[PDB]
Amino acid sequence: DASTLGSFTGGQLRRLGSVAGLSRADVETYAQVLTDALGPVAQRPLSLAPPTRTFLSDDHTPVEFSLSFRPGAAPAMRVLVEPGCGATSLADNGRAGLEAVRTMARRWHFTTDALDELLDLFLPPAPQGPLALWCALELRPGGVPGVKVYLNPAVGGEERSAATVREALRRLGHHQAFDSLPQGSGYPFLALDLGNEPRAKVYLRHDNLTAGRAARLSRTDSGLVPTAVEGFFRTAAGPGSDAGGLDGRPAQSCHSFTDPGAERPSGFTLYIPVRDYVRHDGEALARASTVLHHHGMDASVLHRALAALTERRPEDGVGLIAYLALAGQRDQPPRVTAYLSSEAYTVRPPVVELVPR
Ligand SMILES: N[C@@H](Cc1c[nH]c2ccccc12)C(=O)O
Ligand SMILES: CC(C)=CCSP(=O)(O)OP(=O)(O)O
Repeated sequence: DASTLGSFTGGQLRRLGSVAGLSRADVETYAQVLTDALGPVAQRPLSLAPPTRTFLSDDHTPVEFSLSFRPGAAPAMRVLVEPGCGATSLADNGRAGLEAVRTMARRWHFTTDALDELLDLFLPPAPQGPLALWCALELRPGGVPGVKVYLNPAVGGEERSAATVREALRRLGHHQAFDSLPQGSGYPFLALDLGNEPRAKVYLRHDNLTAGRAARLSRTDSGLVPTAVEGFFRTAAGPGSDAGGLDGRPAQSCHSFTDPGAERPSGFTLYIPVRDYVRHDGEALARASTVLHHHGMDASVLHRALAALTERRPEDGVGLIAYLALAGQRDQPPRVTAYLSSEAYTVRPPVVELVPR
């Protein structure tokens, strides 16, 4: 009866899945997919120390959830997992991550050619942190997910990051796409969409980002306009804004290459780590709700999502809403995403009353 990482994150996937409008059938399928993806660490009691060598979340839970809101669309639920979590080495973590993805490929028969083209760059021997391989599953109605793989451009050291992204973009048929990207402080992730023509995603870190610099990271042909980017920045950041740049953990951007041979991105997303810029998740939830309303969408599902993940009041803690994102793509209205923490390792400490007190 003791909670495990599997039983705990499975329960969250089920409760958030129902909040998101998924059928009992699809919820069952996806809970089994998450248990399988976690591998042996699914059986780990939550009373044991976490895998402190997983970076995926602040409390080292190897699962994070997200709800993506598009105007007129059903909310889309995603889960991010590190399948190699609990491996004794980063090299073995990557090998277990790749084994998990190949098992998903055998199940749903999506193409892995694009991934195979990149493996020598991203899974070398003696890899460097902070990750080897993450997988995100879009929990699509019908039980066949969309699959995304996240890899580490800094695997050979930060100095080799730019060259690794440039070579990855070349091998995926986007030529010198690298030179299209704005200036960044680093290259935390390269991600591939895997399905039935790969969508390549380059992530940039932006230290001390300002509203003005944020507005200049994207172009017309990427789906967001400058005033929408600045408005999102100021709503999401609250205090950290208009003070010389965001002063907590950094903003990140994503640049999507979808057209074959295209050297320019079709998509742009800005991520703000709202957890570093609020008193508590009540404040994060109010700022998220403002952003959703501003882009013509209902917020009540996001309110229900927090109650599904945890018993605690939003106002009694921070970090449940980890990031907010504004996501652009050519010929689409903006998309708003809330990244939602599992907090499997963030518990109410035991009640032992001091008397006298
Ligand atoms: N927790 C890590 C990785 C991560 C998880 N979800 C994210 C969403 C956006 C950017 C990074 C992340 C970080 O803050 O860097
Ligand atoms: C950087 C990490 C780990 C997750 C954010 S990637 P994402 O959810 O924004 O990608 P999508 O464009 O929503 O498929």
